[PDB]
Amino acid sequence: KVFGRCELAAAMKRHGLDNYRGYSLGNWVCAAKFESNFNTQATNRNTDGSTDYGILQINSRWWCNDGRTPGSRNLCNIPCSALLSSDITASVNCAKKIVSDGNGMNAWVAWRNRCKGTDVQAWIRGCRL
Ligand SMILES: [Cl-]
Ligand code: NA
Repeated sequence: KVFGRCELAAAMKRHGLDNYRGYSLGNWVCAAKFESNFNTQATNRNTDGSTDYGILQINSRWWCNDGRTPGSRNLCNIPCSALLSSDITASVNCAKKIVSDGNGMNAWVAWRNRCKGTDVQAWIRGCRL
């Protein structure tokens, strides 16, 4: 599923992301835009052999099991394919674990490089929330 900007904002808000660990909704929408272009089916392979999955590009090195990343952990306790669903519940629940691990949203490279320190409220402007 390819989300619309406001459709995703509303989905994330419903799932408890707004101001989660101090990160306003705009941060999450901005991260999703630049990680996956709002596409739940996005995958990208990393140099180390791990793969990033879904709307928030969650890494199989630490967070999910894809059966092909030797010596990796499965901290969210889910198959990586679950992160590709049109239902974002699994991705959000896992993101909550990631953002709580001490490094905040810096875990997401595109958030650090393209959202951090910008006017992120612009990403939810106009939306009915
Ligand atoms: Cl933080
Ligand atoms: Na893994």
